[PDB]
Amino acid sequence: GARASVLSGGELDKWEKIRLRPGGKKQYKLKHIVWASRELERFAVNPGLLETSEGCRQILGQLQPSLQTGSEELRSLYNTIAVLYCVHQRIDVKDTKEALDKIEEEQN
Amino acid sequence: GARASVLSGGELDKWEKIRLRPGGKKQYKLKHIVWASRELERFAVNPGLLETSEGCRQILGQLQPSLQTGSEELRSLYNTIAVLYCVHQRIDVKDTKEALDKIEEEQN
Amino acid sequence: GARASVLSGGELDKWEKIRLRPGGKKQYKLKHIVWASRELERFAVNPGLLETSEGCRQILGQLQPSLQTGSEELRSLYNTIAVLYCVHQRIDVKDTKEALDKIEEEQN
Ligand SMILES: *C(=O)CCCCCCCCCCCCC
Ligand SMILES: *C(=O)CCCCCCCCCCCCC
Ligand SMILES: *C(=O)CCCCCCCCCCCCC
Repeated sequence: GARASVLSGGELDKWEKIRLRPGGKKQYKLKHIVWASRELERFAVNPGLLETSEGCRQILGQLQPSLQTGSEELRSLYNTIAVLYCVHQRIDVKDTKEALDKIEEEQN
Repeated sequence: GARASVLSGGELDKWEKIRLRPGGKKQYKLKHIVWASRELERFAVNPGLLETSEGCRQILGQLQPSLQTGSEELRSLYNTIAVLYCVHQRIDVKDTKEALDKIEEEQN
Repeated sequence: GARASVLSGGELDKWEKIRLRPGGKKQYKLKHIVWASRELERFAVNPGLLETSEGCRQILGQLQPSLQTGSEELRSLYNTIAVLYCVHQRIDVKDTKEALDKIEEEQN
């Protein structure tokens, strides 16, 4: 029955097709979700917000003022959650860069 | 002479009568103060502010914007300091829930 | 060729003449820069901003709202970056206190 959570065309299937770099080989994996989860706890943010569009949207709001001075860890976290937001919104992005384009396009 | 800091009806005596849950058995102990202290240091906040009404009020102000997305650790910290604020204000709350009621009632 | 980075009258030479306390003996050393660097990473702030006037200015902006409730670690970090800002600006401060005077004087 496990196969119900890994349906073709579903969120996890989509996640694992998205490329890290706009013109790159490597793709998002389960370990990127696990890592994003740990990071939010270190930042005293509820990791359960990763599960929904609205939760990802609120996280991205919390993190946005910190982006400009933020370390690489912080920018990577923001980029990862932007991709998760697109997956939950069923927006068909091919890479991290398109996810960022969509998010800042939405904020307009 | 130690008994001067644990006077009947004093702050520590009151602290240790307050219940964690509105309808629960367990009560606040010294270890909850110790834990709140460690947490504020992790957040780069002066733990000495726990000693006064005004310091607890300023901490609660710093933490309030983080509550909505905050982890359980963060909410627990806020709840604990809300109870400490009530003790320092000599407001006779019976549990964490009444402390929260009083704090947000005061902010009106 | 290493001597090109430790020119007399240059930034590192100036740094290591500045006194920690307004009327004190001890002076800023390399370990204070190393420590400030680690601290910014713990705060998810890009340590590379320590390298420029503008980066130090942005860090000080990020940290300023946290100063009033901040722990000693936080105040020490702010004080150290204020001195670095003065060195990068070629402002000839003799101690931490003069650096703080200059920074808040500039913000007027
Ligand atoms: C419900 O749909 C049952 C179908 C059979 C599920 C098989 C999945 C087994 C996965 C093995 C563990 C993976 C270890 C890498
Ligand atoms: C001043 O008021 C002196 C009165 C005697 C103080 C007795 C307190 C002793 C506490 C023992 C340590 C507690 C260990 C759990
Ligand atoms: C370029 O200017 C070459 C001049 C010679 C450089 C000598 C510096 C050596 C430093 C020794 C390491 C310091 C260990 C405490």
